Amino acid sequence: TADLKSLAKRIYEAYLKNFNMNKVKARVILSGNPPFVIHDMETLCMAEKTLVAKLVANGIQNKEAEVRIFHCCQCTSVETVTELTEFAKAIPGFANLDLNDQVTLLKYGVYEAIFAMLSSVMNKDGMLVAYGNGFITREFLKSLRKPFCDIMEPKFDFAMKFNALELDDSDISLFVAAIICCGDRPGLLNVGHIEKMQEGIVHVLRLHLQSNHPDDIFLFPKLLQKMADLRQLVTEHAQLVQIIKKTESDAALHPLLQEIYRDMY
Amino acid sequence: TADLKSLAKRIYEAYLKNFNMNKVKARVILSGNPPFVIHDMETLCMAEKTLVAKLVANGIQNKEAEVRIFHCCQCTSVETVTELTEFAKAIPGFANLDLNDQVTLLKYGVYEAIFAMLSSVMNKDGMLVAYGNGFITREFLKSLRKPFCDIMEPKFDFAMKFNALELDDSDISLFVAAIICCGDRPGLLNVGHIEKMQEGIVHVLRLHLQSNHPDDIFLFPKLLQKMADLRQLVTEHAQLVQIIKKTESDAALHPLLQEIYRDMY
Ligand SMILES: CC[C@@H](Cc1ccc(OC)c(C(=O)NCc2ccc(Oc3ccc(F)cc3)c(F)c2)c1)C(=O)O
Ligand SMILES: CC[C@@H](Cc1ccc(OC)c(C(=O)NCc2ccc(Oc3ccc(F)cc3)c(F)c2)c1)C(=O)O
Repeated sequence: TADLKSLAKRIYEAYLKNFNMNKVKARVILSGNPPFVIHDMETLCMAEKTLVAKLVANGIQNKEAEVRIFHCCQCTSVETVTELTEFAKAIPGFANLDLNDQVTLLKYGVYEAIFAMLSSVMNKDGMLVAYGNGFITREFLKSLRKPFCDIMEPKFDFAMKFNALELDDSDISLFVAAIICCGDRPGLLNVGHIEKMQEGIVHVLRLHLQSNHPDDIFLFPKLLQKMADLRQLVTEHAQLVQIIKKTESDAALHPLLQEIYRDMY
Repeated sequence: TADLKSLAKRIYEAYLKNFNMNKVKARVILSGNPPFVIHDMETLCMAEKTLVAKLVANGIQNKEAEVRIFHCCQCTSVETVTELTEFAKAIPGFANLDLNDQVTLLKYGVYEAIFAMLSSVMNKDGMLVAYGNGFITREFLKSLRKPFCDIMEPKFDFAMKFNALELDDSDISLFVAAIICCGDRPGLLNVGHIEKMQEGIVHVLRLHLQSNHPDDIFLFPKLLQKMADLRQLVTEHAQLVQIIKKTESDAALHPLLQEIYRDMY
């Protein structure tokens, strides 16, 4: 249908406009300001001086390397939450929802969306960082002392299977919209209206996948399962973040992320 | 032993990573995107339009319902063969085997592994389908016209007895590894090395069952018998598939499955 084809394009266009990184751009960079490779402590410190020089300009008062990385990961998340919040406006009916419901949907959806979209900048060897200007290796992230190493690898595990689906940005934009419009989030005021909004996006996603991936007759239920997988990934992530908060006094939580996690799971 | 305890954990972790469905996840779903129930032709057609819409988008050129189900079963098998192939890498010595021997082990092992793992998504009333998003009833599958109904019920019969053993994913991962590392498959090049690889996994499986199931002193020989039962189940399955291929011109065999069955039994 023309209105459904146009809805899929409106959401794709809103995705290309609001996210600084997309999968086409990421794949160009990942093929080879070429990305500076962070693969050990020496190169982490070099990258810091060029790409986040403010963070390491304190001398002996700088934080432990694992804590600096954790801070930079949170800063990345904060930026993606801002992009996700503006993206959400192109989802039909989202801006027509109660202001409090918009908050609840974004609260439970953003980290599912973050980990889905992280896959676009990940390969089996590492991931893009710092607006495409660095590449940090998966082995280096695994090498961080506990518990900071444990933040990283489950996200690569998710991403490698997600990337094997060979989605493109036109698919992922609709998937991220579908994540944001979940009617079963806790605390929603107008569940009925959200379910109808969800049904419309999921309807467009199913038709789009049929059209864009005729080779994979199971792709739509595969992506439904990935949404469930992402919910569990986020629950587990929040638990690990809580461990870091209680046992690592130097790893301050950004206040915006603090409020996202507050009363989440 | 720490190296044997770690081997059992390495195989369990490889199982949790490589299979989209596991028994914990399946049991959560089976307790009640909740699964759409396929219990008759009306609901089969509804599920098709939502979960495999490409297959029924041909109008009067669609296949008979039994043939569409057969195709969707083959597609499920093809996906599980892919997961099984990547799982096999965590079995110690498997990646060190001759490339041709890896092929032979997977050739004779995958359907034994498929039917063992199908049990995790089966109960006495039906089974999960389509990445956890559908539940098709055992009575509906029995209702299919011959010979397609005869594909289904022997697998439920096997599964109900297998499930009564109350294995968990830590057991099943080792059992599936033991299935893949059978040294008596036809055509093997380095039988001696495979037998030693088998002995190591079977050794770990025996110790694991002692530790995880202290209430069942016969559990290890019970599972040895289930491996033999699965071999016979596969021989019988291949015979029925051959009948369908010869007598049902609309039931095309997927080429990957065609090669698995080629010169099997
Ligand atoms: C705190 C956890 C998050 C969720 C989370 C979980 C996993 C992740 O990746 C697997 C990521 C993430 O953003 N990875 C990209 C990234 C990696 C390292 C970085 O560190 C540097 C440091 C110096 C440099 F010069 C360049 C990069 C960085 F800045 C971004 C985020 C949250 O709870 O919000
Ligand atoms: C061809 C035989 C196989 C071996 C075999 C034998 C027995 C089985 O189950 C007892 C299964 C199997 O996979 N059962 C799950 C399943 C069931 C129905 C499905 O049909 C639909 C249709 C429409 C839907 F919307 C959802 C599901 C489906 F997709 C998957 C497989 C092969 O020789 O490879």
